[PDB]
Amino acid sequence: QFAKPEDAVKYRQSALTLMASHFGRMTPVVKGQAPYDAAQIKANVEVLKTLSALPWAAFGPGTEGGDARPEIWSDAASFKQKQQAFQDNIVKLSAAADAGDLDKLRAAFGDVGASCKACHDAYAKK
Amino acid sequence: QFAKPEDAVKYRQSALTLMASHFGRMTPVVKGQAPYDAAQIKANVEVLKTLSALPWAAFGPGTEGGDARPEIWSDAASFKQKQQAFQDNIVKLSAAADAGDLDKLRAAFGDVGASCKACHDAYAKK
Ligand code: HEC
Ligand code: HEC
Repeated sequence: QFAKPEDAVKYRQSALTLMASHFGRMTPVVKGQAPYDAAQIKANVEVLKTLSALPWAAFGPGTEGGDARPEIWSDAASFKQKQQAFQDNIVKLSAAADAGDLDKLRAAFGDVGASCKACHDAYAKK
Repeated sequence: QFAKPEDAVKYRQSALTLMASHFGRMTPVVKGQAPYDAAQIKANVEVLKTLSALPWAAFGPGTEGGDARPEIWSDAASFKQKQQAFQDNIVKLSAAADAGDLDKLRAAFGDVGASCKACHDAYAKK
């Protein structure tokens, strides 16, 4: 869907910005600093689910640019493992949200965050 | 979810960028320049549905900035009519996609596009 590599870069950066907001806005809730409304969180995690599937198709070959490290492309398999594993942590977060299980939500939220950082430390430029 | 108005601006711009890509990538399909795969289009319009609900909550009072015209805030009701009407055009597009009805998809796509432009001509800076 991208006319030039720059369009893929802009798309993925925008998608990642939106995940970050839908993930990070729950921090006060998981810390207990803001109240826990199970329905609110269920709905927000559904949005996050949708968004978390979107970036990867915008790292399609030849789309070097942005702050993407080149290693995304020279080992397609390891990067794919990374994103698929991240998405499966999102599945655990969805399960916790759908169950209205706060304890499970806290644990899943931490594991998701660790997954974000694991990818950045291998694949995003400093 | 925004610490400063700039964060709302960045969110909405990113959300709008993603809609634009999920909307515009269907142009070749509705023109017949690319093939019509009903399942592909159904799935893409579901993504567009999700995305098309997101920008509006990031124009929450005091978030002047970006290329948003000030009139978004001085008449909350007219802007709301605009976004809600846009979202209902998205509903028609979803119905057409879910039905696998190409003719309906073409018509709905044009009406969605007109709705985007109607909002821009009142509420986005040139
Ligand atoms: C690899 C499998 C990743 C996972 C999982 C997550 N992110 Fe990431 N992110 C990744 C790359 C390669 C990049 C650079 C993209 C580019 O081309 O520049 C990024 C970038 C971001 C950004 C900045 C986006 C921008 O505006 O430029 C943010 C805010 C971000 N990532 C957030 C984020 C969060 C919160 C994640 C887990 C919920 C997450 N990312 C996962 C690679 C990967
Ligand atoms: C009002 C109800 C709108 C409707 C419907 C659509 N858009 Fe729009 N758009 C609107 C505003 C007020 C702005 C400015 C936002 C800001 O603070 O700068 C925009 C902007 C965009 C952009 C640019 C985003 C960026 O990267 O800065 C794009 C690509 C865009 N809009 C696309 C777009 C499409 C394709 C729409 C219909 C499918 C659509 N918008 C509807 C207001 C409104």
